[PDB]
Amino acid sequence: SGPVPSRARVYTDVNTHRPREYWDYESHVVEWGNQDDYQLVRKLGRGKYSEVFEAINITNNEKVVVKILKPVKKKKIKREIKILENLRGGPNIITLADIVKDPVSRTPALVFEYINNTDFKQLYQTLTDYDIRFYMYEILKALDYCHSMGIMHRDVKPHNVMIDHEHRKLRLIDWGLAEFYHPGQEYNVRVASRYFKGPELLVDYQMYDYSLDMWSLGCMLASMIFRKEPFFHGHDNYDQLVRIAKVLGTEDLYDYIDKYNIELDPRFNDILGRHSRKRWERFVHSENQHLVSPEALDFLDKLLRYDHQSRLTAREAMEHPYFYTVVKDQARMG
Ligand SMILES: O=C1C=C2C[C@]3(O)COc4c(ccc(O)c4O)C3=C2C=C1O
Repeated sequence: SGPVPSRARVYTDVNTHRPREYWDYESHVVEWGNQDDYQLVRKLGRGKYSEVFEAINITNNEKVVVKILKPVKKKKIKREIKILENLRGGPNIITLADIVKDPVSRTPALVFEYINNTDFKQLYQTLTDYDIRFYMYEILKALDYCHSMGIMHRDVKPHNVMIDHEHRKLRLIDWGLAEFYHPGQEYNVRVASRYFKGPELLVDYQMYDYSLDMWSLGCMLASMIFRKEPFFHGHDNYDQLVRIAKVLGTEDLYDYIDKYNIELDPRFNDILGRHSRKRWERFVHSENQHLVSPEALDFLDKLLRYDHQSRLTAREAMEHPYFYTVVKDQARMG
């Protein structure tokens, strides 16, 4: 008599009907390319799981980005490699070009296509209402594609979405947390960045699905249209859900815990307390006004739902009136 089980309401059995070895990444064997083809040019960022460089393929003077892994389980590395290969060539998915063994750390190093990114903390520089619809739609293209391939990204955030604004070119990146969906499976809830974790993770409900990425996406949407990143800013995981409740209200949240019989921490209820649902209008002011419309508001609201099963799918999201114009001028005769 623990929690109520859940299944994705779309793309449920996509993996069930793939041959093994589509999803059996443990089985996967890496074919290594040549390390000496690539020359590290400058460091871009350091993380706990990798170090990231801009590099040059000396064989053709093409720019690339190399992600050198820190020492890590074969399994976690094959998982990321398998997912990048399964998704390769999909819309707005970052293209893995090659896999080499770094000759200094003897660690696998992944080589991706190069994208001239503008950093998101500066991007909002003349970033209009239409830019947000367009890039949001581009992200949805990717999410629909990877979900339909039985894959959850589980780390959607501004930083994992690269944009070359000049060319209106976007890629979804960093698939090191991504996982294959199997109906009934109980996943690890230590995924995603704090600001973008869905209620299901915050309340330790492990049998989640693709739906998680849609919450993280609403978070991104909210921060962009309201000019406040991150939108939900808690000091820890507990407070994170307290931040969501203050906006979405505690009524809807306890309805969610009832429905799935989730059972909350002793006085998790303490810090949650009691909160009115807010009108999305209370986050509108004169410097975000122009990014905001009833369509943006309605769309947003159908993303940030406590109940994962009741959130829009990426496909459904694409069909929203918010994107009508974006769809119109992506219809090209060629
Ligand atoms: O496939 C990719 C591709 C990139 C390119 C790139 O976006 C460049 O710059 C980065 C970064 C990751 C962390 C970081 O701190 C940073 O600066 C990158 C990636 C991660 C991936 O999985």
